[PDB]
Amino acid sequence: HWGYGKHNGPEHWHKDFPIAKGERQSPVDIDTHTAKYDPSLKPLSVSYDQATSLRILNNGHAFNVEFDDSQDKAVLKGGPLDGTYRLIQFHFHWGSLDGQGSEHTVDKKKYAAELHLVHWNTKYGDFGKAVQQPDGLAVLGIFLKVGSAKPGLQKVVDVLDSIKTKGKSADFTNFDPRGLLPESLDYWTYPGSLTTPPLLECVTWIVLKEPISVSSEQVLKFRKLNFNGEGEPEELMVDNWRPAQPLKNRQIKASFK
Ligand SMILES: CC(C)(C)OC(=O)NCCCCOc1ccc(S(N)(=O)=O)cc1
Ligand SMILES: [Zn+2]
Repeated sequence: HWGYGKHNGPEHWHKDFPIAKGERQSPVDIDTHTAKYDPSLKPLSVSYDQATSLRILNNGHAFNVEFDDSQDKAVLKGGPLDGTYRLIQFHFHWGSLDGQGSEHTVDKKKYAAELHLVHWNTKYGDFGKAVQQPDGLAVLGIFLKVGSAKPGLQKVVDVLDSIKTKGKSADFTNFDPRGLLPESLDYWTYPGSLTTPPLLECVTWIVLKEPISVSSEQVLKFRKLNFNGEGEPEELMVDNWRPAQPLKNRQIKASFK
């Protein structure tokens, strides 16, 4: 099955998921000089004060922190979005080295990791329905660079030892995702896709301009996770990112001058 290795990685995904060569695939390179300021954009509304985290899971491709999305508890609105998008999970992509790891790039620069907060459009009832719609998801993307530690990330880092291998999960309640946000909500936005199979073209991407900084110790603990299940040969979970895809007939819009 699909992965990030030499024999099942991004270059192979099109064989099972032909949409991999589609017209609105993600991630992309964000060329800052060609992104256009769009005064018609509204401010982002991030309302996470009643977020209810449930669990953290190693799914063999990344680790997901899952939320109760059966009510409007943590929602994204405004910006390019019409309607209300509910937070369902967040996860990261990261590298084996500090100079790679992000999926989006900025003027071809790669960051050490990238955070994806995944939301679905409540007009579609559930996540499974939403991924089948062109405007079904909104993913908030946040770059990570290595520098000072991110205090709000440490509770995630501390539990990773309990979910080392594929299939392992742990209780993870009362986590506040607001502690993962940068100061500024300035963003770029464009229409795209899931960056993993099934690569569905259902995502409005909102990528924040300002990265958060994490410590080398924090990202080193990401790199100790395993792709494999317990009792299988150990393969470190690193470089779980898809490279930039052709922009084709798309324009990136910026919320800022
Ligand atoms: C039957 C099946 C599984 C083919 O249909 C599904 O319902 N697809 C479910 C979608 C699961 C993928 O979840 C994500 C993958 C990647 C991202 S990312 N890296 O773009 O933010 C988000 C969700
Ligand atoms: Zn992702």
